[PDB]
Amino acid sequence: SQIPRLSAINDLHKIWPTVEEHGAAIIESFLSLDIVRRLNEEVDPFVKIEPIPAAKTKDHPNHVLSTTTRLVNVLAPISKAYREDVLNSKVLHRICSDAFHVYGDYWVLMGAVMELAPSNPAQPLHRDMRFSHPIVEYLKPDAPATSINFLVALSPFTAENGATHVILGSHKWQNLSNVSMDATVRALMNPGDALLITDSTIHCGGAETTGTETRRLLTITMGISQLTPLESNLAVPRPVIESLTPLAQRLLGWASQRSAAPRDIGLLTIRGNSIEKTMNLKAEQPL
Ligand SMILES: CN1C(=O)c2ccccc2NC(=O)/C1=C/c1ccccc1
Ligand SMILES: O=C(O)CCC(=O)C(=O)O
Ligand SMILES: [Fe+3]
Repeated sequence: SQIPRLSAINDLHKIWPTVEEHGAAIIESFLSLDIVRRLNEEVDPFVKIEPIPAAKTKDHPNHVLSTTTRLVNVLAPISKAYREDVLNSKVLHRICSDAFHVYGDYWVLMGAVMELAPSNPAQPLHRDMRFSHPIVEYLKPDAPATSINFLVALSPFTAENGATHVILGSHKWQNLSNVSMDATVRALMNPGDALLITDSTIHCGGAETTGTETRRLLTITMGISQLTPLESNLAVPRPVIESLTPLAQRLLGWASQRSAAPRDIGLLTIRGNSIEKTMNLKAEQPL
């Protein structure tokens, strides 16, 4: 039983329902090849200078990722394609508003480029959010997903070069005795395709077996605005923030947020007014 594949254009309304049911779906042509190209060029040098996840020079080292993984987050200051095209993706927003309507506004918990070196080993099978948001494990098993992860291929995903594994239906598993690589299927994808999973979908990066290919992806974890992002945009220069759309500003934590409660009193407000209203934050101003 393989991962369902859907078109970004023609099957839009079916995407969230497909993930909510099966725990994963592949969105064909999520990002155009041109956006993929520009993102790659813009992040290239930052990927090259990134040290190992647990570098001794970091004061929040990542001890979980392999030493042959490079992860670069806080992409807005680095990439125009990211902060303009990706952050305003119509497809992304429709899926997120489908997924998160019961809770309220959503934002970016982390947008990162990950590059895996040749012969990168497979990751252990896992659920996301367990090294940053312990609170998630205390949710009732049937609580609607509070975050989802778009894993966008920035280069080809093949079985040979370590394409992600997923276990279909595992977002609903409580008993984990059946977890094994034997239960997985692969996310074979062209650049610009995206694998969409929830925070409960059991998955792992695959083993790079060619010894020569360098696989790269854009992981966009989208989550309800009630949960704190893994990454901060507080240090992004104001001129960059004010070049964004109001929607993109909100996604980066440069706006107040709303819950879905009928008489919502809001998140990140200031004496009854919004961040953007208080700071007189401009939008859509070219650099
Ligand atoms: C540690 N880890 C991340 O760093 C990570 C990376 C990219 C996107 C999301 C993300 N959130 C995690 O929970 C995560 C899981 C994980 C577990 C086991 C093995 C390797 C990763
Ligand atoms: O390498 C992959 O394809 C998946 C990466 C992943 O799941 C993670 O780092 O959390
Ligand atoms: Fe993961």
